[PDB]
Amino acid sequence: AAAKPATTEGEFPETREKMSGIRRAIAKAMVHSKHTAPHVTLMDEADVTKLVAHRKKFKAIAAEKGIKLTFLPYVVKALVSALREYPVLNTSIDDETEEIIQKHYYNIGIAADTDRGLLVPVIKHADRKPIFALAQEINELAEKARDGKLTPGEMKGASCTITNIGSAGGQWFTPVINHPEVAILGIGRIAEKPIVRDGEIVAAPMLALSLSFDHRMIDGATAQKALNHIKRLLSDPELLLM
Amino acid sequence: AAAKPATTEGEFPETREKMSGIRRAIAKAMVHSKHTAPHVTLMDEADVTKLVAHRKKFKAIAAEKGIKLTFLPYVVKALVSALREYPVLNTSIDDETEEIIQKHYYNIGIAADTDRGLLVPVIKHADRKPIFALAQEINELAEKARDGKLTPGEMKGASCTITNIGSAGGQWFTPVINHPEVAILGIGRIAEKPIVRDGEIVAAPMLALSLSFDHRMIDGATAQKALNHIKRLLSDPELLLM
Amino acid sequence: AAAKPATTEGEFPETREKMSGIRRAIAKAMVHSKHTAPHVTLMDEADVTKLVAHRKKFKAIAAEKGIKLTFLPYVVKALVSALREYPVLNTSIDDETEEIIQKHYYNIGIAADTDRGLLVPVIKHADRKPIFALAQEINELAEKARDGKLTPGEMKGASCTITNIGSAGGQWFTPVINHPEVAILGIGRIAEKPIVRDGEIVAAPMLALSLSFDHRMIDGATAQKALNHIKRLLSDPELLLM
Amino acid sequence: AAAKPATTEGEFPETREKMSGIRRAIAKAMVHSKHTAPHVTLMDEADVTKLVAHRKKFKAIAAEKGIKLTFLPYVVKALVSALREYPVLNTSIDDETEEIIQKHYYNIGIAADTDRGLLVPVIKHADRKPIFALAQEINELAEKARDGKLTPGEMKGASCTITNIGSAGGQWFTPVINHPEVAILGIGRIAEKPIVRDGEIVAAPMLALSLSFDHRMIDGATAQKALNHIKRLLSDPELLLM
Repeated sequence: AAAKPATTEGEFPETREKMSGIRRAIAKAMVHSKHTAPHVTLMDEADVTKLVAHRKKFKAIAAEKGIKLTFLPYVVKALVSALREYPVLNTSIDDETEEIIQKHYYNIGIAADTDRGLLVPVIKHADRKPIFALAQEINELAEKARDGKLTPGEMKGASCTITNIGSAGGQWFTPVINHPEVAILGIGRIAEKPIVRDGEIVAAPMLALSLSFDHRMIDGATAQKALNHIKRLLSDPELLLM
Repeated sequence: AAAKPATTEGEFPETREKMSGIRRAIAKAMVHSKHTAPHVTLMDEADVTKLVAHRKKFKAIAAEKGIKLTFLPYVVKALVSALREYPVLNTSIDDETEEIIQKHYYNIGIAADTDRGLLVPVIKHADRKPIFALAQEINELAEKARDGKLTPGEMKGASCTITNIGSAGGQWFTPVINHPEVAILGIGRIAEKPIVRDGEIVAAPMLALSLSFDHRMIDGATAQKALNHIKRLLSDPELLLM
Repeated sequence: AAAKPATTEGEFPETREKMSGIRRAIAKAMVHSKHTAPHVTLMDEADVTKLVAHRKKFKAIAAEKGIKLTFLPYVVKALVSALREYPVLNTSIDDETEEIIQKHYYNIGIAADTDRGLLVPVIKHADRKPIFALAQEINELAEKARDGKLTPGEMKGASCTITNIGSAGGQWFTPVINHPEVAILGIGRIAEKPIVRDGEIVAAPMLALSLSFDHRMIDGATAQKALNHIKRLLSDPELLLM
Repeated sequence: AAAKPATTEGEFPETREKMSGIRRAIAKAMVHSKHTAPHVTLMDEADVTKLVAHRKKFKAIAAEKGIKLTFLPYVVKALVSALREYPVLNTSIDDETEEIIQKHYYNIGIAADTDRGLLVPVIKHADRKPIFALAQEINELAEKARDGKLTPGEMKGASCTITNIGSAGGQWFTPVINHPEVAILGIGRIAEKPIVRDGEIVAAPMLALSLSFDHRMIDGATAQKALNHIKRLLSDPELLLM
């Protein structure tokens, strides 16, 4: 394929230059990922009226354990159980392009935007860990990321990832899969949105969930069901206990 | 990479053919652009209840200067100042793929769909021009585009672009960056949408803003912040004066 | 011409003496300026009921950027755009006294009364700068002035000047042009003044604006229009966006 | 005396040049006038509540004679009779600087801002002419001025002048005397201003009247009385009949 023709940018305005090492590694990674994978994003909104209420009530138990209860640890779980139900989400394309490596363990990573670039620390076996233990690790791996203390070993073997950026802003996005993975879970800003109760309209905060999928593996229907079930697992987190 | 296998379309129905010169140049350009750049679009809605009110009040001063106050000149500005604040949006990848050429001048272009194809006339130094002067130029470059009187010099050196198509229709889109640029600003139809005022729901026209970004440069967080700030600059255009 | 006859001031009372270096430079400058230029001042009051309301609302965004939103940065702009509209204000008399040098860039300076004298720091390209950036520079150049850290390079190439002294007092004044410039913008105290709304009288704060002009260039009508338009640009700062 | 030091204006911005013939003649005239005459302006406001009412009622008789009744012809008269009363206003300094040439005829001129410059057409014997005849001549000499059809003979022998610019704007100004004359009558915008009727405040349109005077002839008291009497002649134009 052909690229962008060189343009003498000094002809119109003034210029300056330079990048960094990590940004170049991310650049190349995102080049290979979008050149080797069929992309399409699914947009689904989950009713998070009860979850936000839960997160605010458990604020006392959080501080007692020295943790900050965010929306992140709850999401890591809602996916953790949904992944067990749909193994086609925790797989990868074999190099022979004719098979599917079904991972039995689920190590979910989360994007952490630092000064040097993007760092996705992986949480090993998030299925065997409660919100407090998960949040503790999310906060630890996030602080080590900003300080550049993250060992390369904590950046490997991730089944799926989550690009939580609800703290920043936006409504919908189209995240790109960090291969050899097959799916990424994007999440935007929360907003009290009007929802019909079969009779009248009622305000209810909704979470934006944009997930990308590799269609060489995950089709259209199977990818949507996953998100629809994530909606149900979020509205009633008690369905995770079940 | 492999392409589309030739299909004998004359076997099922009847057929006809032919294209034009400009459409072929646009085709090839959009081929290189999507083959050399990591794409993901960000969807953000800005409260434009006060802006629409402003645009309608200044209709008298517009006609006196022989100009039509559209939503275009206001957007060119809201981005113009937002670009100054976030220089990573007005840059480009060096051919050495290891640096960033930071443009100090901001020449924004806008897509103009003609009969022969797509033409993106560039407005030089839109940062040093008021709405009337900008609109005057937007209308001039647009009329010259439809008449094919646009010199090739006015189609060069653009920092960013805007694919305004709110006059046509739609809600959300996923525009593609006209490289070597790093970002494009898409805008859809306006619609009185329900927005909660912390107590009750209220009608308020919102502008659809879909922006594509090159992730080799612009990450997820930095791209969203840009759009969130564009939201704030649109809701209160007085923040541009500031 | 003849001067003041020497008077033995020691005959009536007691006396003391001495001046400073900067005051002598200002003295001589104001001697040449009033000996080579036709002077007449124009008094115009602008409705600043909405601007004062704006300046007070943006106090939160000001402190976040570490700036003090004064009436100065708003004035620098209202003139900045008015200057673009009327180029005869940003000119100067050629040494051949038969031409007019039309400056295309507008570098406005402001009088800063220090202990050693009068210092007029120039803000380069105030047309390409927002209120926050302008105020930041106004505060910086003002502090450097009082500390005597102002380099002589920042005291050159000014198109027009502003002698803001509203913080002190007074109603009207007759400032003198700092040549080779052609105009100076004086501003006095604000005061809630009675203004008829076609039916009844209503209180509304007004800004005193006294501008001097060189009549070898600027006539009576052209000078007034400038001030009348400055009135309109101040009452509705949204006309600057336009 | 010393002048303005040459400044290389090309060092900071870009430049352009050139003037015209008439503007140079006005420039030189205003140089000599302010270098040979002691200047001080007197600001006086006249109650024009009844005059404006008169001018609006006689609109029918005006159109019948093909004339536009402005505030100009009424002012030419109010001064015309006031000049007869105070001959020190219609004089001039003899070249011997020891006498006063008392003109017995009063030929008042009015400033007319054209494209080429300032033109002051003189109305001969305005004391022997009614408002209709005066207005007819004011309109005729004004149209000939804009068309450059004014013979140099109509620009000579003026006792006093009037720089009416109320149509443009402003509040107060400091006009400069067109020597060998001794006084000029400036007039600004009209505005319904609050005036106490010994009990309560009442709205009443006032005319701004700024007159410059040569103090080698006209002192402070004699100059003010003239303006105070002009106030009285304007409030009640029937005092001109008397």
